[PDB]
Amino acid sequence: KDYDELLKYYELHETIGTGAKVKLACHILTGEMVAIKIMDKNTLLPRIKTEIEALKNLRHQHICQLYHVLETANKIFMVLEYCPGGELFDYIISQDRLSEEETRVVFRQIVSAVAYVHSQGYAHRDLKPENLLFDEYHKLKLIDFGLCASLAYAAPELIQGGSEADVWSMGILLYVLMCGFLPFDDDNVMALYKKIMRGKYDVPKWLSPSSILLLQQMLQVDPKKRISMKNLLNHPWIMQDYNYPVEWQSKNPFIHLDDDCVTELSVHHRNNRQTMEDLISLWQYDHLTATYLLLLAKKARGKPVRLRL
Ligand SMILES: NCCCNC(=O)c1n[nH]c2c1CCc1n[nH]c(Nc3cccc(F)c3)c1-2
Repeated sequence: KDYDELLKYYELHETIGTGAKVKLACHILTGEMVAIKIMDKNTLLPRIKTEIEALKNLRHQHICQLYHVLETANKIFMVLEYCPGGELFDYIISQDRLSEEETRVVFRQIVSAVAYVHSQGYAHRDLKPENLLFDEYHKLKLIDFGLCASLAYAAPELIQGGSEADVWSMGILLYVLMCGFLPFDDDNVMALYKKIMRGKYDVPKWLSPSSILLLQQMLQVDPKKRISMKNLLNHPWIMQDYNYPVEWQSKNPFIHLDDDCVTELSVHHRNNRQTMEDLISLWQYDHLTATYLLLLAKKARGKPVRLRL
């Protein structure tokens, strides 16, 4: 009976992830695939409120989109953009490591998401390959804003008790993509803590001089000597082969609304377009937010803006 409300809107499928859990599901009104993050309230908690509040406020081409927050006596449900491509983590593992060229393709997407997160006044604080998914177009989507304002990924000053720390974590990520293993690792947490504080890591033979130089700028122990996010957007390495800076500004507006989506919702709601717009622009992350955003996603995927009434 904890699933009663949910089953009004979505048809559930197989659980894909466990231990929060994650279920694949279909949104009935649009027919769009989603992923539903299911969390127990008793067996847990403000970590969830943190995240939900973050995702309500963040909207971006490289952030896994929150469509819908449902809450029951026992459960909390988060209906999220469906990323069939799987984790960045598993993809590195299959390839062993990424080429510099492929690392750059991926890394630009990470910078874009993180630069935007910082622009909105947040720090992610838990950046790692497990927190990055590929959508059906092999585009990166950032997840899990629960620790936002993994020891392997933590900046020295964070460990010692905000946006500088993210730059450091992006550095570790950069290293992992190109190397296939951590720059700092150890069985023992305090030994790891010490390696991180010292800041010395193996520099593998296959890294280009330009890779090594970027790594060295991002992985500065002193946060004040560390490349800033602004300077990362147009770093020589980042610009290689692209010749334009990372486009970090969000498409996916809060203010501009899609006319076709407004129209189809208007006919469902049997109201006029101005009423429908005011209603959408409250962004309450109820079924309306879900349906609007899912109609928009239907449209981007080149499908007709159509509800199933
Ligand atoms: N720090 C640990 C993070 C916990 N993991 C997730 O929340 C999570 N893992 N995987 C997902 C999510 C939420 C959004 C999300 N959308 N699509 C997928 N996963 C997915 C994975 C494989 C096939 C597929 F169709 C979907 C997810």
